[PDB]
Amino acid sequence: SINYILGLDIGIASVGWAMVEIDEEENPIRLIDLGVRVFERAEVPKTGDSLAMARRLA
RNA sequence: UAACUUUACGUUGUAGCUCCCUUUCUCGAAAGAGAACCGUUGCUACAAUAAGGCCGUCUGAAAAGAUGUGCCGCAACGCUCUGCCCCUUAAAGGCUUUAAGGGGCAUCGUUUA
Repeated sequence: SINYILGLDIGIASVGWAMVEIDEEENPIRLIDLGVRVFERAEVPKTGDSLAMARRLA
């Protein structure tokens, strides 16, 4: 029900998101909601092996 | 990057031989020689190699036998199914239940046999 642009910042272990409500003419007027979502990055951390590798070996 | 077929080790447990050696026997004026339990060095063999769970075929009413280039098990992603949790709404007795609907996660699904 709100006219807003969603900005995403993506990295190997993080996604930051922001919502900015914009004008009728597409100009930003209000900062609505922002958050950060962090996860574990999809590799064996020290060596860069794949997470699946240990399972395939076994 | 996801997917293979095998080899060869290593680890542990058990068997034979073996290197040491702690105590306890027996001998012997010492030194030791042989022994018993255990420890454990080395060589060889077998079993297991995630912890756990299954199938196919043949003879049998079945029990079970026989049998095999037998199968899965540490991941990723997803919500079709199933489970837990969260929410919205409707109905009936802020409490409880039900239904529908929408999600998160998985002990659920797919890759996958």
